[PDB]
Amino acid sequence: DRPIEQQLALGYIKALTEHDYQTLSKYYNRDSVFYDKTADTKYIGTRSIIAFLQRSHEGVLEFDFNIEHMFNTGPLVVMIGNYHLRGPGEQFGKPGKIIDIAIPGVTTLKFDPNTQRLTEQVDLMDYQTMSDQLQSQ
Amino acid sequence: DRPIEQQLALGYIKALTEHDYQTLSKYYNRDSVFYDKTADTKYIGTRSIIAFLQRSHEGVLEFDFNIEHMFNTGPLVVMIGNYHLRGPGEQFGKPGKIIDIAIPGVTTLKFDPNTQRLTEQVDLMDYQTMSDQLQSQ
Repeated sequence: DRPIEQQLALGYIKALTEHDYQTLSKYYNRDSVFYDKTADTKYIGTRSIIAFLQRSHEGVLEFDFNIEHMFNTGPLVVMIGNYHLRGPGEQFGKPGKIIDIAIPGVTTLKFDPNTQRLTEQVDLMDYQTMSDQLQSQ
Repeated sequence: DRPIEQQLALGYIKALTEHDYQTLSKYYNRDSVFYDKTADTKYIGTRSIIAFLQRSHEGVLEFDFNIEHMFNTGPLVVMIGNYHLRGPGEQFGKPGKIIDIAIPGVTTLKFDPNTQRLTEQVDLMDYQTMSDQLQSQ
């Protein structure tokens, strides 16, 4: 019973968190922007975004976006929750360990309503909470 | 023991929600931006923003932002929560009545580290939930 724009957003998040790049790539064109505003990083276009997710998530054991609430205005979809990640810790400063983190965050997705491709994803992530958790591991 | 940027964010939200325009105007200058991304509305500068808030909140009986979680990376503060408003319903399509709503929203505030003034506020408000609440009013 969720609006179509919300079903689009869940499909996108399912592919991302399942590390399914064949499905995920269907949502991207050359002009898609993946922007983490909190980290001031941007990845642009199918090839660069996919390549970044491959490097980031290689070997990850668990990755989910636990959604507390979502809503939309037209093709802008807003999702509030937390990301949990479990995996080898090299890339988080913790070699030889499996890290486990639960990061509060807000993600927006804006789709082009005529192509159903992503125009912009914006992440706002609570990196201090991540740092605090990693210091104890 | 919150960082200074989160303290600024709380002072600003305190002034905004109390309708204390003298206190609130201390955060603004010629270039400050208020953007409601979910409403496609933008107001720039002290004069325009205060004029907009004064119009908007005229005769409002109760107003608050019940913050569930807040975090920041440097000058950018993210606040997740719920906006409660009780007041005249003309702007909300309920003329001659008092409406009472509780709206999930995410607000970001970016402050200038040199001056402590607001550079940009961005709102993401769940307007469909508002509309569903107004059905019974």
